[PDB]
Amino acid sequence: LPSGSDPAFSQPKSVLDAGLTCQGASPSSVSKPILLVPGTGTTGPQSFDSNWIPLSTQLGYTPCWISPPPFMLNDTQVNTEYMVNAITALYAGSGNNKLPVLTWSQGGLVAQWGLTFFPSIRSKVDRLMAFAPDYKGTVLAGPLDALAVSAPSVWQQTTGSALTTALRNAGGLTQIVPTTNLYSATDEIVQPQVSNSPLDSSYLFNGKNVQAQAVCGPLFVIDHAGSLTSQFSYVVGRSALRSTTGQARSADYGITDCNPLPANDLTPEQKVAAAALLAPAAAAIVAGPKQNCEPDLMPYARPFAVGKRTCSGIVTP
Ligand SMILES: *[C@@H]1O[C@H](CO)[C@@H](O[C@@H]2O[C@H](CO)[C@@H](O)[C@H](O)[C@H]2NC(C)=O)[C@H](O)[C@H]1NC(C)=O
Repeated sequence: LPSGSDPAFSQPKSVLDAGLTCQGASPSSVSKPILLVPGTGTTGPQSFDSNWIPLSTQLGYTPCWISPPPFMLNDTQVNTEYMVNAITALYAGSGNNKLPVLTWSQGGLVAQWGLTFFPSIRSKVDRLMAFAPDYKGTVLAGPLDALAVSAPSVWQQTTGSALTTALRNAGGLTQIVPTTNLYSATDEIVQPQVSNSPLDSSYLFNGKNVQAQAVCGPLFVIDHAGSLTSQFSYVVGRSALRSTTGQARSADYGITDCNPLPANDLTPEQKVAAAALLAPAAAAIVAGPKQNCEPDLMPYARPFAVGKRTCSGIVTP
């Protein structure tokens, strides 16, 4: 892992702070915060209003989130600036207490990029609860890239990308704080996820890696959104948030929690919104920025992806 100083942010802290909020509180004075990091094509409320905002509130936290603009489609490295700044602010605002981070899709890649390249935060994050995290990117983005219709972060979330290379070469595929990864083989957005093994995009070494089919059997189906929103996902998430080890515990869930429907506690309307979650995010993707090349790596990450190709050409030391 990188050690040393946090890199400077490319955005002003005023801009970063404007991307962060807490439900019914300022980040500078907040009790039991949990930072939520949203998925590609969404803001915090869009990823989470149907699920972990009311679920995490009902578990006794104050939900905070970031909404890097536009809709998590811009440079993943910039999205991570929002996250790192948030952890610094919320640690201070909760009395210098460590806080959990809970994520969906890109949000987990963001958290892990943060922990990897901004060391100051490793001591401020309690645990990471990642749903369908794409630490290795996804193979599904490749063809879009080839047509130059991919957003900046979609390029970066491509299997083989300069960004995913850099993460793994800096040690980022090993958990850095106690981490639980809940994911599914039957994910239509993030693949590969089928091995129940280190090959899977959601796997971190020494993490609590929970492929839902490994617990629920090979005919259990939750998709990319259901990975976040299901009753089985809630049980695992709850376990991870409550656990004195910082990871979910096999003792806390079993066969009888293998309900693929949205989390029981959610309102009828939240359940309808949860089941429809992928539709607005795909629409935001389609409407957002698009380019013909992967955004450059920021100087701090270039030594870790020598030889990959970005907008300015081939990455050098
Ligand atoms: C998405 O990212 C692009 C590229 O970084 C941003 O476009 C730049 O924005 C800065 C700061 O506002 C401008 O000074 C540059 O001239 C822009 N460069 C471009 C278009 O190549 C864009 O602002 C970002 N989008 C959002 C919504 O924040």
